Order: sequence, then structure tokens, then C-alpha cells
Amino acid sequence: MFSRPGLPVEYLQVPSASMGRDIKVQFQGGGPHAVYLLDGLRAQDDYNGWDINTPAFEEYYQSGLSVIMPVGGQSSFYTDWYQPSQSNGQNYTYKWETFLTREMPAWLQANKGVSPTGNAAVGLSMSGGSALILAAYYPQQFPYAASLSGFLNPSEGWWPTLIGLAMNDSGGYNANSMWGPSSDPAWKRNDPMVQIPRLVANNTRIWVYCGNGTPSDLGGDNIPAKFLEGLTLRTNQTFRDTYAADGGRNGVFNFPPNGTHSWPYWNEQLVAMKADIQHVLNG
Ligand SMILES: CCCCCCCCS[C@@H]1O[C@H](CO)[C@@H](O)[C@H](O)[C@H]1O
Ligand SMILES: CCCCCCCCS[C@@H]1O[C@H](CO)[C@@H](O)[C@H](O)[C@H]1O
Repeated sequence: MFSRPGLPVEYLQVPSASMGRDIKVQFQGGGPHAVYLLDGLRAQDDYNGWDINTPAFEEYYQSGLSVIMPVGGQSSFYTDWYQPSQSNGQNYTYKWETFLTREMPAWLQANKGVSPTGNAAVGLSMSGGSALILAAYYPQQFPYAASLSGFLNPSEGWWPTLIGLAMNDSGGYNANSMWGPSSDPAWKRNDPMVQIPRLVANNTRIWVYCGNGTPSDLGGDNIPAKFLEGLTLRTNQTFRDTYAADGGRNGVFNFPPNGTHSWPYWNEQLVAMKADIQHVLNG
């Protein structure tokens, strides 16, 4: 969308006792509360997708909010896996939920003064659901969560199968090593749709977005991007319906007649939610 720098962006090495390795984290200070920008399915080990494809850091510079971009975790869904991925030779078990909710916040608090509470989890595609799940089980840390083109009903119908195929295509990861067979309780535990009651109880402020598959001049005009957005939109519409039916009253639902499963649109939403996050996290 556009690079950015001249800005105070740091590259940190945060030890993960649970994963037995150091996790690289891109960071821009600016306030005690932060926006956790989670990556997509094809998360790389060099830079977080938001920095690679958008002016995210530049857009939140001097916003009164710090920006945290963890790096890595391809096809991890930012969850704690049952075991190492039985397929691509992963020699350790992904424990990203533990990292994001315990190890990383403790590190940032001790060394930089970033508050472990009152933050926002923002995810897209793969991590859209993850952000909502984090808010569902860790309300103190995440009173705010945004899901951009997320897959909000992972345990339903063919989603477990499709997620498995996508994970295999992205680094050869195995969904079975993550949450087990589709019949395993882990699938429902991490299903935003199923956890709506928790988001209601917590009074989580949620920002849910999803395009309809029709590209605009912003780009992302390709079959995969168009089909994926159109498909998951159905899940997002049902999430919205269920949220309301369950008593939900603190959400923003953006379902415009455009947008594909691509970065330009996720960046547009990141900008649009800035004021919303500022007012919710900084009163
Ligand atoms: C059942 C859910 C299947 C999801 C499959 C999504 C395939 C890629 S999507 C999306 O493509 C971008 C490049 O276009 C990447 O940068 C993002 O990381 C990635 O998330
Ligand atoms: C060409 C026909 C393509 C049909 C694609 C269906 C994809 C199913 S998604 C599924 O759709 C339901 C519709 O009711 C929602 O309730 C669910 O939450 C959502 O996950």
C-alpha cells in the first residue's frame, strides 16, 4: 500500500519459554496501550504482513497507542497447538496463545511500560477469528478486538477441511496437530461463533469487517481473493446475526458492497478503526 519509516520502529527478540525459541517482534511505542496487529495465514519470519503490505506504522504514529507486530507463526492461527506439525518436520510445538497472553506482554511491560491490559487485538484472514477468541478468553488484556475478513465459524461444516487444506498449502502445516480432528473440542473452543456468549458477557468492543468479493480501484482483483471474501462473508453475516440475537450490543459491522481477500482493504479498515480504538482504549 506504501512503505513508511523515519519512524521509531524497533525489532525485538522476545524469548518464548513455551516454544523454546525467540520470537521476533516489530514495535512502535507511543502510549501505554497497544494495538496487537496479527498477521495472515502466510506470515513470514522476516516481517509482519502489515508492515510489508501497508503503511500501518505510519498510520498509527502519534496516535497515543503503541503498535505491536509479532513476526512468524505461518499457519499457526496464533493458538496453542496440541503437538508439533506432523508433516513438515516442525521440531517444536506452536504455543502462540501463551506467547501473546503471557510471555510477550510481560516482556513489553517490564522493559517498555506497555500495559498488559486495556489493549486491542486486530487480525485479518486467518487471525481475524484469533483476535476475537483472544478477546473472548482474555477480556482484561483485550477489551477491544477487530476481525477483518475472518473465518468466524471454523468448527462448522466444511471449514475444518478447508482450513486444513489452506494450512497444508501454506508451509505444509497439519490442522490435526493444531486442534485435532474436527470432532475435537478444540475446534469449538476456538470458534468465534460458538464463543459469542463470552464476547457478550465481557461486553467486548468488536469491529467486524468483510467485503463481498467485488474489487474496487484498491486492487486485489484476482479469483482467489474474490472467491474467498465472498465465501467467508456468509459466515460473517451469520456471526452478526447471532451476536445480535445473543444480546450483543457493542459492535461495529462493516459489510460494504466491495472488497476482496487482500491487504488494500484490510488497511482501509485499519485506518477506519483508529478513532474507534483511540476513544475506547484512551477514553
Ligand atoms: C479457510 C480459510 C482459507 C484461508 C486461505 C487464505 C489464502 C491467503 S489469504 C491471504 O493472502 C494474502 C496474500 O494475498 C496473505 O498475505 C495473507 O497472509 C493470507 O491470509
Ligand atoms: C455456490 C454455493 C456456495 C455456498 C457456500 C456456502 C458456504 C457456507 S458458509 C456458511 O454459510 C452459512 C449460510 O447460512 C452460514 O450460516 C455459516 O455461518 C457459514 O460458515
